Amino acid sequence: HHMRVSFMVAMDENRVIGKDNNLPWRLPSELQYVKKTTMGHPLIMGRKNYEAIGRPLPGRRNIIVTRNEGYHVEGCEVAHSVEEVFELCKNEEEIFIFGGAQIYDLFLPYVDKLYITKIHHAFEGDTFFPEMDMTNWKEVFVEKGLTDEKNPYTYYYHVYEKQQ
Ligand SMILES: NC(=O)c1ccc[n+]([C@@H]2O[C@H](COP(=O)([O-])OP(=O)(O)OC[C@H]3O[C@@H](n4cnc5c(N)ncnc54)[C@H](OP(=O)(O)O)[C@@H]3O)[C@@H](O)[C@H]2O)c1
Ligand SMILES: CCc1nc(N)nc(N)c1C#CCc1cc(-c2ccncc2)ccc1OC
Repeated sequence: HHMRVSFMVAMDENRVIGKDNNLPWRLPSELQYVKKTTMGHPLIMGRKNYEAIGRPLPGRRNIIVTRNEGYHVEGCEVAHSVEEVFELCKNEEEIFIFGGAQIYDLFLPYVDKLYITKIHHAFEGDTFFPEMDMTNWKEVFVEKGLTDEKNPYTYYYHVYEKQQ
């Protein structure tokens, strides 16, 4: 495979990413960072994640991953395996694995770059971001997120790159 495989994820201090098929927090500023970074690049989404989003995201190829061979959504592409995704994206520069947990597990052996926002709070949750061995990964970007009236937690943007 030729395209760069980037994970895009926000998690808490215990790796929680979801509660009851939704996001446990509201951070409009973190969401804006996500738009800025992913704009014009394909988003790879697990079926559940996609249905929780509820609509195609503009200016990006939306690719939904499902085992269901009769699944169709207007304005979205459908893939049924890692390889089908790699076929659909064979000419792309960078794709974003956009969640949730099952889809992160799926593409974990292949990930080249990690865009991870870390939120400094312990949420109640049921869905978790998988453990990663960071040997041969270097942090290439870190920045404190905007904490204000509308964004009520402390969080940092991190970006890691796999080496070689
Ligand atoms: N905080 C964040 O950064 C973030 C990001 C994304 C999602 N989330 C949250 O995480 C939760 C969703 O994560 P999740 O793991 O429950 O769901 P998910 O990974 O988004 O979707 C699960 C679905 O993916 C499909 N799938 C899984 N493995 C597959 C495979 N090997 N081949 C083909 N299709 C496969 C299946 O679809 P079918 O049933 O249709 O066969 C499965 O039902 C939600 O709460 C969401 O809001 C958080
Ligand atoms: C915004 C947290 C988030 N942060 C990071 N760093 N990565 C992620 N993968 C997600 C996520 C997610 C899942 C998710 C995304 C959007 C969304 C809407 C419009 N443009 C972009 C995204 C809406 C609802 C939603 O859950 C119902």
